[PDB]
Amino acid sequence: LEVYTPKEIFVANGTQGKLTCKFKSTTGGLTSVSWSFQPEGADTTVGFFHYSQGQVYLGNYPPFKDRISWAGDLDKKDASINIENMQFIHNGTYICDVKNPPDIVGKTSHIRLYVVEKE
Repeated sequence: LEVYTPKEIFVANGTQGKLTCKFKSTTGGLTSVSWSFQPEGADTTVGFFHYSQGQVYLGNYPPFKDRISWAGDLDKKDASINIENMQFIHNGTYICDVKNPPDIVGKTSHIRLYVVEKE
């Protein structure tokens, strides 16, 4: 198992952010995806999205309410999510955690997401 995300993305504020994740494995069924957020300048992280067995599970982080959608396809080894109407409160590091049985405990990749003035 190997997990890729871009190192950085820049998103114009008010537009949709695409958090790309691609992985390699020998998929679907037991495989799961979690995404977490570390707000810039905090040392804590919020888990806010989880996907297994065709079902989306959403954490309660008010900045992400009504913004998070699954954009992946496990068969295509894509674990991406979209984030609507991105604003400066969404600046920080996004962390994708992919578990594929069998792997010992899974793998993670980080995106530093910079929201940028659309003006």
